[PDB]
Amino acid sequence: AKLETVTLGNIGKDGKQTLVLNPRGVNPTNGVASLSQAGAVRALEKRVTVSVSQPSRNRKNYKVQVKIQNPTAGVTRQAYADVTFSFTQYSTDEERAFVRTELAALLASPLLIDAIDQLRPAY
Amino acid sequence: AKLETVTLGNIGKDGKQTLVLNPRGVNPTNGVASLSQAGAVRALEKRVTVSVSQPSRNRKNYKVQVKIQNPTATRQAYADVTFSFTQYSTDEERAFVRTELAALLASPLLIDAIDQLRPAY
RNA sequence: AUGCAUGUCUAAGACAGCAU
Ligand SMILES: [Zn+2]
Ligand SMILES: [Zn+2]
Ligand SMILES: [Zn+2]
Ligand SMILES: [Zn+2]
Ligand SMILES: [Zn+2]
Ligand SMILES: [Zn+2]
Repeated sequence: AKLETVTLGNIGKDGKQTLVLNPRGVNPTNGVASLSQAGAVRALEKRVTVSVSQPSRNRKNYKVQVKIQNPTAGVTRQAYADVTFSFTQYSTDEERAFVRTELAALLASPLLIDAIDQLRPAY
Repeated sequence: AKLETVTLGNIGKDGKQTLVLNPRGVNPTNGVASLSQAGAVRALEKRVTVSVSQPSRNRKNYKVQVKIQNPTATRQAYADVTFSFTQYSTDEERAFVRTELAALLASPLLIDAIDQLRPAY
């Protein structure tokens, strides 16, 4: 579909934050869609990119790439999260939706809160 | 904390499935925590792995790596997730990326991209 | 040798690439 504004609600450690991501176009060369946070200093905008690659000479499976980049103003630091999905030509949408919704749920588990928010491995 | 059973509910396209992932030990060599579904064959079970890397002399950043592997009775579906944070990152910043990602994965854009393999234009 | 917020696959592994 057409690249539109994404509004992400009840996020943050608290679940009290909203993030409005405005469309910044689809690059015709590589198909990468770009969004970035409304309302901020260009170089400090929280950013998202998404791409979907078909099988080709270069590639046996479908590959979906999701990337987040969040700047903090200074020493300027960046936080990154990068997601790659891999799905064959014979996967079903039930299978792909399972992985998508699995990961979303995983990201709210005590196991992943400790690893990410607290940087604590399980033992 | 001690590697423990993870129960993920209200998942699948329908929002009506639940996955129960059981502890399969932390690797003494590399710190990698394994979990997996119950089942009769180790190769037809849905898997998750988690790892946290500390900064060393060699690398200046923290890194959290999650892998999902879901086989079907035979093709494999994968998700690979890397988080990369500086030593001066705060927990507010890391939790923001975490929960931002989870929400992103429920948006029309990612439903289109992942479920329907349909990019935006 | 190390590193990667690069990619590819039979995926905690292999391989291609970049950087140092
Ligand atoms: Zn279907
Ligand atoms: Zn992968
Ligand atoms: Zn990497
Ligand atoms: Zn890679
Ligand atoms: Zn690997
Ligand atoms: Zn190489």
